[PDB]
Amino acid sequence: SKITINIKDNTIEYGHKEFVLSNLQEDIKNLAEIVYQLAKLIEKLSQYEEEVDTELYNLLHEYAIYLAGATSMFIDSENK
Amino acid sequence: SKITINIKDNTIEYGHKEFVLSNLQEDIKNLAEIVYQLAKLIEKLSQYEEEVDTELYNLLHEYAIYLAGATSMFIDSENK
Amino acid sequence: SKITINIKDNTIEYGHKEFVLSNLQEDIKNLAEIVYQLAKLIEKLSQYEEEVDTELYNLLHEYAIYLAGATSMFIDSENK
Amino acid sequence: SKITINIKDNTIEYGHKEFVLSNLQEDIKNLAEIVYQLAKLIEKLSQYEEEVDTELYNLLHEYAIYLAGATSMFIDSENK
Amino acid sequence: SKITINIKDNTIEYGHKEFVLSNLQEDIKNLAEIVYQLAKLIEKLSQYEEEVDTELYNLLHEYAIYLAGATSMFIDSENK
Amino acid sequence: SKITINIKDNTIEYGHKEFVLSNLQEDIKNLAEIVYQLAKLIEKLSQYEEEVDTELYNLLHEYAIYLAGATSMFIDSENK
Amino acid sequence: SKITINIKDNTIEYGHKEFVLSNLQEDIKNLAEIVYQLAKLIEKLSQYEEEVDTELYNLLHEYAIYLAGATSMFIDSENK
Amino acid sequence: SKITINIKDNTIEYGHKEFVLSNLQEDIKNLAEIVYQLAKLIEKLSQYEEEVDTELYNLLHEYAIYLAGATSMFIDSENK
Repeated sequence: SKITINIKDNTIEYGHKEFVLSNLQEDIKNLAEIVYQLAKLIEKLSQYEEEVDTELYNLLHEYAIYLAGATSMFIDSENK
Repeated sequence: SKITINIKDNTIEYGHKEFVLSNLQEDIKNLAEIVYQLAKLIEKLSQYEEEVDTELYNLLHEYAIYLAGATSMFIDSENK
Repeated sequence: SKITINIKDNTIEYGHKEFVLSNLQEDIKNLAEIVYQLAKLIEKLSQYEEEVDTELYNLLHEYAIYLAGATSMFIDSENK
Repeated sequence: SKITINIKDNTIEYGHKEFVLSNLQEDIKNLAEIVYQLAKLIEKLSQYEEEVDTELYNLLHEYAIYLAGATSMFIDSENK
Repeated sequence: SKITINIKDNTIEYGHKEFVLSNLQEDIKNLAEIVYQLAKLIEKLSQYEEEVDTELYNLLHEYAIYLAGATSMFIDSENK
Repeated sequence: SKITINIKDNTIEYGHKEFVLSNLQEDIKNLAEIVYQLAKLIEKLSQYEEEVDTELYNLLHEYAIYLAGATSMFIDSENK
Repeated sequence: SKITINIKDNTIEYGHKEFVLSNLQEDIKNLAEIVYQLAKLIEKLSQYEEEVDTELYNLLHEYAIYLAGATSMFIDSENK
Repeated sequence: SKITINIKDNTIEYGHKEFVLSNLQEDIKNLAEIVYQLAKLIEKLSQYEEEVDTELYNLLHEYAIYLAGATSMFIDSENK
């Protein structure tokens, strides 16, 4: 199986959405915080919800993709 | 530009490495923690290092990719 | 306007759902943490999303309702 | 039993008191933290006190009620 | 003005109450935690309550007295 | 046994030292933080030090006394 | 100026004292926390004390030396 | 075995690098936090990696050396 992340200039294209990066180092920081917050919320909710939101795991995947793309863009920038 | 993450059974293939998943929900939790820890270390080091390690951003990218793959695998599993 | 929370024994009834409490002291701490985490996640997502998913606002309110019901049970029990 | 929370504009009316919200995003975080802290304080005092002061249980419930009302205002506002 | 803390064996006598110490080093730890929790709650509540509970400041004083007595008892024990 | 804390105007006199209060509410906050920090340091050091510093327990006692005095002064002030 | 740290097997020798490590991964975390806590305590005491006790500065340096020695042992071991 | 740390004024000389301190109180706190974060990151990566990158162990030791030097400067200064 494949997962494909498309990158055009400063924009990530994935899952019928565009995600624009404006300040890469700060964006990377914020994206890492968001994925952590999502994972930790999922963990806490798992005590009560017999099935934790597909919504939260959808967001976690989406933001993980953005983090993966943003970090790639940064490394590309540094190598140039 | 494209980023491609290859998945075969429980293994993510990327950047000449294999990353094997063993318990998706636990691995997702651990991976989220790792990317957060990397990002926060990068932030703290930026106060003293004029160039923060390429090593740290390389690791952050790698683990972001694994998180993006693991979360995709989980969603696929739940839909099946 | 008016919000009504129904309590049958150790169960809260609200918004098409039923929520059972089993350890009030622990449940109150856990529910407060969940509400805090949801609120903070919405805040962080709002940096990037014009519209944060309605499901997150719904969860936030739901868990705050359970918390209000739990604290009611806690004081009634203490006075007994 | 039934708990009733009255909301007039940005004010919550409950238990002989009125509570005015002014920044929902911030107030929700702050109120959740207060509820958590009250619950934890009661827990810790219970190590030494046969009876923890009723005022603490009352405050706990009061602030949880304000939080439930605040989150209601938050979602209504978001849907608007 | 004077504040007088009476100590008899393992018991603190103050404010018409007796407070018994059973495990001094652990009690000191727990008492320090309680005074901190009280102070921090008072601080958080001060954002909303134009006058924060006399109750909370009463408890803070009481537990500060117990901490002061417990620490004295420990130092006395060590010197013997 | 007795412990006596002497208070003259804004000054606590104890153990051949004077401790001057400047802003009661702020000083109470700071003093609570200090006793907490001392207690938690003592706890962490206990893993490596067979006898944790008498110095640290001396400081903890001293600052507990100042907290007990400051809180008393605040209550007296509020009653006047 | 020169600082010398002597290491005999798993023991650090410095400033009239010997310090024995037993679990480098845990000891490094614990020592870093102790150093941070000492530094923060000195900071807080310096609000009220013209001179903070020399013992606290000594403990701070001592534990930082043990941490430097422990991290040396950690990398030597890893390379082996 | 012997570790040697050279200090010229406010500069630490070690392992082909120079490190300049500017605010000892803040630098000590920040360096302790960096050391703790590196140690915890190594711990977490060791869940998944047979060999954690040597660079992380090197950074950990480096920052611990700077922290040991910084604390030496702090007490020398205090005694002066």
